[PDB]
Amino acid sequence: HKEEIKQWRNSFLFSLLFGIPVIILMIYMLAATMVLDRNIVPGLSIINLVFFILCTFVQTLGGRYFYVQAYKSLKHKATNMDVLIVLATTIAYIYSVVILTVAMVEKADKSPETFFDTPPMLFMFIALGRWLEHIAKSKTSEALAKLISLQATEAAVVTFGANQIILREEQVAVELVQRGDIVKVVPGGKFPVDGKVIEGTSMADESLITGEPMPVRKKPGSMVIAGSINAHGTVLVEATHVGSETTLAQIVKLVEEAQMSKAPIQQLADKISGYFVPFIIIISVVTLVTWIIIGFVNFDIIIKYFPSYSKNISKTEVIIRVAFQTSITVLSIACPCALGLATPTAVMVGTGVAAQNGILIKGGEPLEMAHKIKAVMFDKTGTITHGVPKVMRVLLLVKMPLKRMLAVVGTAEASSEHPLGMAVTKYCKEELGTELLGYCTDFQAVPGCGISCKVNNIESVLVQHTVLIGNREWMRRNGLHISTDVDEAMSSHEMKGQTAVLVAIDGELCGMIAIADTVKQEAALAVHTLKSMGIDVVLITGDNRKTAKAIATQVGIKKVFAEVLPSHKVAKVQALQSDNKRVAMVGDGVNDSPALARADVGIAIGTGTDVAIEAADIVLIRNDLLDVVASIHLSKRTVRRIRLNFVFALIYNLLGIPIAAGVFMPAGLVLQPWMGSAAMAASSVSVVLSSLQLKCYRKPDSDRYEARAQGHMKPLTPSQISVHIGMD
Ligand code: ALF
Ligand SMILES: [Mg+2]
Repeated sequence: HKEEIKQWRNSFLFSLLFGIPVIILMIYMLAATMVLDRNIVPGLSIINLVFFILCTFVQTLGGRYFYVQAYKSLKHKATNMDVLIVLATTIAYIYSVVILTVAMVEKADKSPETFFDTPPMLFMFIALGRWLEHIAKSKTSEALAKLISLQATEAAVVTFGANQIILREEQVAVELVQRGDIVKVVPGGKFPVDGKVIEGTSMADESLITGEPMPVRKKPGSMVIAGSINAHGTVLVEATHVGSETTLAQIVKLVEEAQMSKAPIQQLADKISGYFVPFIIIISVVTLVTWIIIGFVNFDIIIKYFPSYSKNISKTEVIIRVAFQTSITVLSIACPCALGLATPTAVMVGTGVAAQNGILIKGGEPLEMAHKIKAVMFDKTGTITHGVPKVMRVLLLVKMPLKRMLAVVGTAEASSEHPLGMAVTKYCKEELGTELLGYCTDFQAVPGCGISCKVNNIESVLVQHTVLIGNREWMRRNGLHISTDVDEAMSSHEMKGQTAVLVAIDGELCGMIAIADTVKQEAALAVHTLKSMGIDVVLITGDNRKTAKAIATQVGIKKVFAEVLPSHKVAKVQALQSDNKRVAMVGDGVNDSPALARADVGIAIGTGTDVAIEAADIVLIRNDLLDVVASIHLSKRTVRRIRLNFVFALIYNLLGIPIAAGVFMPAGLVLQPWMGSAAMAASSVSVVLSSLQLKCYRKPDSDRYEARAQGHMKPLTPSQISVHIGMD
């Protein structure tokens, strides 16, 4: 892609260098120049020779890549802008050279009129437009490198066995590791290869596949996923899949396949030129033939509207030459130069607006593509709901203040590393003055079982004796019975997908605390607005079906897909696309990266993983869900403006075609030399300024979206929503 930009820039610069003198010379000639009209030889004038040299240099240098691209397009059996420019400029230059040569041969008193100015202007403007287009198209795709970065570079190979014979611990590159070997994973170290845990117990973070941050208990006989983050101890892994067979390698393969699947999109300029080229050829040929017929039938019109009859040449020569001149004048006038600037400029401007609005759009494709979206897929964790777990409700199970118990639990749970424990501690701190945690505290934890602590610093809490935190099994083994009402409340909490834990003091049940992810404030409104616009909303997630169903009910999404693996997301996106719907994937995780790449438009939350940002084409820096709606609206406006730009690129030149062909000659209007330049000034500017107008866009207020949905919005019922587990 770099070569295209470099060569287009070189062509544009050469066209500038060898055409700016051409344009300035023609402007000076139009303004008034006797010396310029002076002839070295009767056929050729000084001005004509200068124009010939300059245009020859421009076409030889500026037009080289134009010629190559036109030939390549012809190989594809397609007529595009390059073919139009090459054909028209070559015809004009050949005709100018031929007329100059024949005038020199005939030693005519006055040099003929030449069209040497046309090729330089067309080349300059078209090269500028295509260069801007290629600047816009260029994008950086580092998702593959980010995925490779996840994989562990080195692994700890073990020798002999883990029971009673062990000799050495050595370090081997991950690639050299082979199946059947036993490796060691230290706490906080990456999992090198897929395998089974042997003689080790720990906790592994597996956000690569499932996407959630909740730690996963790993015990002997369990399976580990390469790239998962180990902690809580040292583990030994017996390899089962290595290298490409690893799940991370499969995700990389899916991402690269999705990236390669995307095909180039034909620009509207090429589509317009495809029709224009036959049209321009047809009108030129019609003008030539009709002018020849007019000259032959009467020949009085030719004399009246042209001075070439004064020449000593034969009348047939006069009519043929004037017909050719008029046809080629129509050909020159018809060609639009501003066409290349129609789509690119606006695109860039739109991108800038997005940058001002907190939406980072990479390339021009997302802006041209978002308005066609008919379905949007939302991830659950991070996208629809905050990833961090937060406390929802605390209940009291002799009658001591709730804030005191919360402070006591926070002191007991201060050293807890589990996300739920730290969430409980932060909630307690927020509720309390939280000037400082209790100095005196004794802590003991049995993993997956519960925590027992001794706190004798309740005086510190009051200024601002045993604590036990546990689940059902903790109470059952300790002998504490569970009441029917507390059991029902805990079961209701479990049904909603919110984890509940119980606090007891001095062997007596005291309270219960529930923790769950909180749906974003704008999630419900964004979903409702998307549904109102006619875009289907699908909630696809790898989290447990209960929590996914609860979140969908909260945010009012009818279709729920739970326990979805990364490949299943891509499969769903592919199916939706095959349904002729255009799918936008909103994800902020590694598992979502292949879906984002395959999805027509990938929107990545600003706080998402780096790979998710790289794979996605649109990034929400302001991490606001409603922006997804706004991103659509902007796209709409952009495309509309683009279409309008094309009108400004064509209308003026079209108005010239009737004049160039002599339609208005009886009225007394004939094409003038300045017109050919003037339209180009009128068209190109009329395009660029129009694109600049896109800067006036302002985001609609969220209050407007809520007002449009003030009464239409209504919460869903749990029974209505449907839940699907996996692709099968
Ligand atoms: F946050 Al997910 F699958 F639930 F990427
Ligand atoms: Mg996520």
